Amino acid sequence: KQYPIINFTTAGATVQSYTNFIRAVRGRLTTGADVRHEIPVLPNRVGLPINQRFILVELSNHAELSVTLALDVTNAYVVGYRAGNSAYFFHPDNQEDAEAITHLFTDVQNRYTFAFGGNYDRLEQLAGNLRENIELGNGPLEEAISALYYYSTGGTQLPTLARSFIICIQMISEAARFQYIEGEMRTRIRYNRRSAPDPSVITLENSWGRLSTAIQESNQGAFASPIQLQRRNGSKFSVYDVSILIPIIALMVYRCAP
Ligand SMILES: O=C(O)c1cc2c(s1)-c1ccc(F)cc1CC2
Repeated sequence: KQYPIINFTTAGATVQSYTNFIRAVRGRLTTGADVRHEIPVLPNRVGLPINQRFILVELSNHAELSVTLALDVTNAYVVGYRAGNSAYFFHPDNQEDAEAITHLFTDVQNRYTFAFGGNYDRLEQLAGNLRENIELGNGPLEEAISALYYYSTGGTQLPTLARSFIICIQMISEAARFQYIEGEMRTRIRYNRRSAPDPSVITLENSWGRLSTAIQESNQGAFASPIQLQRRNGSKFSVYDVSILIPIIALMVYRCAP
């Protein structure tokens, strides 16, 4: 009667508690995943029954405010959230996705669909800040949780809401998709620091869809054409094969193989 729920709190969070959380998120994302090959592939969108389509991530903080993000199991992305008696959804791209989200938070009194999508380019415009200048860490996540909650009371303006989504999406969705990004967050929690993501993180995020294609279309693990990534100092290199990415990318959006 309800989708799977994973709980996390910034209150007293540790390296261990955040590692447990991301491991549980990946576990729920991959109940229907294809795990026969080198890297897990998320369930195919087409033909996926609506009762397997979403998972819920319930966040709380030191103020004991709580919000619940809905994640699409087909791409691990945040499609909307619930705060109190209100639910808020990004603009869906097509009618089928708009129908699927009517199955979320079906008890709330107030449902709203934003005019805008939840992709980074749009959220950065709304926030007035690029990912490069938005700090990540337990502190930022705590503030993001309160901002998301108080959106429902009128206490949060849209630019701060957008910045809060950018923080949640990176620390949950992208940490679930990439062991590399989970490790970046782990280091921030470990040393109690808040800091913006370096170019290696931003380029991996921008590349997740392209990597998913390059990998699932590989022949004997070899890419058809290289894809370029960045080091933490911004220098660029190419990857040509699946194996080197096994430790880096934990989940892939389904893609067709010829
Ligand atoms: O800062 C550094 O020295 C490095 C940053 C990255 C490295 S190395 C890497 C190597 C091979 C891959 F398939 C993927 C990545 C992710 C980004």
